[PDB]
Amino acid sequence: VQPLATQCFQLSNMFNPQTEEEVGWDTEIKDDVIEECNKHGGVIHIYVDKNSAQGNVYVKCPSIAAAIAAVNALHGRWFAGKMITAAYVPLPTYHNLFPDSMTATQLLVPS
Repeated sequence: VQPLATQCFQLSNMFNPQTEEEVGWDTEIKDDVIEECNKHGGVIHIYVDKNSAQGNVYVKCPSIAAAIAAVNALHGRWFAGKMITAAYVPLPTYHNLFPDSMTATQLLVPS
């Protein structure tokens, strides 16, 4: 079936490294996704994989409810004719990839 929601997710189609042209684009994505999450349930870890051919961004939220809200805000937007899609990532998989996220529990809410 479709996998169950978790605290962690992967967005796809957020960018295309071959066509991005603005200096600082990957940080702009990071900061934008933080701002969007802070209109919903917040965020505790984020990584923009700027090398990814699939336009992947990785996010960990403080709860499953917060992740659902972020996923529902971001998926279904369209960039260059491709849809932003989300896949939930199992916690052990996410933590293997981003070990700094394992102990993070406070929200990224810019001062």
